[PDB]
Amino acid sequence: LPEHWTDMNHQLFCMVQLEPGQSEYNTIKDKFTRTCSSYAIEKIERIQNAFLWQSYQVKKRQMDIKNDHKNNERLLFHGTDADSVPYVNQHGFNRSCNAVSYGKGTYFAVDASYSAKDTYSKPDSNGRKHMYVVRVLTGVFTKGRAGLVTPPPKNPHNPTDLFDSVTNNTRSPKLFVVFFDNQAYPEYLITFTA
Amino acid sequence: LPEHWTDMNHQLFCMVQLEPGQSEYNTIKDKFTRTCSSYAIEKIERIQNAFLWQSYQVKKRQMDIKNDHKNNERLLFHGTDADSVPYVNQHGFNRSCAGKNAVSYGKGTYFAVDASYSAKDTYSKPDSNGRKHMYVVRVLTGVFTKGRAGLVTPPPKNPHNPTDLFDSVTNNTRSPKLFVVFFDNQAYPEYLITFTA
Ligand SMILES: O=c1[nH]c2sccc2c2cc(OCc3ccccc3)ccc12
Repeated sequence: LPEHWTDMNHQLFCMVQLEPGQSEYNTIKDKFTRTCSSYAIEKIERIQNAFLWQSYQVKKRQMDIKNDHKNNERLLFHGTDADSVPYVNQHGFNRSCNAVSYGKGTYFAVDASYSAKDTYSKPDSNGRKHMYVVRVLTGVFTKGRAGLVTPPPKNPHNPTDLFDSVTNNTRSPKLFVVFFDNQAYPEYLITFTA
Repeated sequence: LPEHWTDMNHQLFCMVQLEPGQSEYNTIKDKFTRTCSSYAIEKIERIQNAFLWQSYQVKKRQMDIKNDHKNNERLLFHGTDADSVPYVNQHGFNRSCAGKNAVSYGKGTYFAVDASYSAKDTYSKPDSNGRKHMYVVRVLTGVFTKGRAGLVTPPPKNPHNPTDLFDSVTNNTRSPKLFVVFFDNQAYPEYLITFTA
């Protein structure tokens, strides 16, 4: 379990509210304010989910072997409604749970501004919006299309050797879709208002 | 990786043909023939998939920690069409690819207690050469309840704690004959049985 996690008194799940003005809070706030400087941040929480982390780190080590090194990880955004936050904190992102034009997977945005749309980060009865900062194993990617249930093969002659993720645009991606459970770790939860 | 496996010389995947007369072949043949005595086995292959094994064993250790000294794993059957065998061997069981079962207890991957269920042509579709295909699968059934057709995840154990889930669902808790799982890496395809009429 990572150094920068704080002690969990022998528990396997906790949400840790970050201290404003310290290096970690500042780093996550800056990633958000790059595109959402007009929004008000109420708090940022570190998600310490030992089991999700374990499963994710196994998939990362596999993808690092499969892709023969390569930086396979990106930090992306995911807006969610308040009613889904408890499920995501405990279980992560589930493709079985908006437009799915690039495939039937879980969608992650490059820009917080995209995830900040009310269609994704639905304001709750108090006006509070929720967005995750997510470690995503995007790996080697290709353009997606409607109706994919997995990424396409890297070569149709070997139909089981797949891309890791798909995107809207390979040259200048703004969203990524992953189709498997172990490929996204929700690292921080931002609670904010318009 | 398990010490019983063949040396794969740094490779991540192999199918190993078992020999009749070995305990390993004979136990699977007996488990199959208990309910499929009218069919004949062509061959039994051990599936050695390092990455699927690693991810499955992590989920088993997690369920063993979470559950109270429960036997979380059952050895179950899953009938497949020939076209799906290469994908399952490499990538396991994807709920997003699953057919609607004739009796639905949820939108997940189905596994049978009895080989006779998986041996139905609806599940183990005979290929162009009359070969039928069935996996023998380690499944993390964990703590289970009777399923229902609307489910896309297992139900909560307690309605006032919606995130604390059953591990799987079944058709009948007192006499389970099928299990449904809703997550990746909850089922490891261990053997492939090729068989004919
Ligand atoms: O942050 C997100 N949260 C959620 S919750 C349910 C969906 C999303 C989501 C979807 C996103 O792309 C969708 C799309 C598809 C085709 C063309 C343009 C856009 C992008 C981001 C999100």
